[PDB]
Amino acid sequence: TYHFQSRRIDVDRDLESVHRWLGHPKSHYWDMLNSSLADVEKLIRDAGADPDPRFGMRIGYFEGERQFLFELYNPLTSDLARPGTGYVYETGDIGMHLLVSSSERRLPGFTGAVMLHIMRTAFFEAGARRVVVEPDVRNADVQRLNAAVGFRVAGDFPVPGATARLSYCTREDFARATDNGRTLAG
Repeated sequence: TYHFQSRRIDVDRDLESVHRWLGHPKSHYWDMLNSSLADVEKLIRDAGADPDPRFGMRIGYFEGERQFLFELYNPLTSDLARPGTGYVYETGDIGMHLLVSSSERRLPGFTGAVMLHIMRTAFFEAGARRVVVEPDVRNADVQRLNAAVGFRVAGDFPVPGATARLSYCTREDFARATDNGRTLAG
């Protein structure tokens, strides 16, 4: 079964992989399908530029191989903080994005194990009191993955080009829904 570890991203040696993953059609909601290496370097460097070290991109591993990327980001420098979205910032909020690798050979329950690892990392390594996400309303896969670990939908908000669905996962809801990060809801 999957058991993951993660480390901080290292642009000098993860760039080729991340750029490749962002080019796979399954990654299309990242909106980087035609990006250059420079574009992806900027993406990674910007994600690492917050003053607080808890934020940044991480790479997940299993059996010595890269499996996914995740970003724990500062809500105050994201679309969430645009005036009028309805987001109510709380100290300890951390935003999250996930990018799976372009490999298509997976054992059962891959994304559930990925999401449990990310959420445990956010709450127990990065100190989050709540994880905040804002996927496109059309990204049904992510909505199901969110619900599986205890996210509750707060509402939808417009961005230029699309509509985002704002969801929250408090540390308490995660603990109850997943038995402390062990299993998926229900």
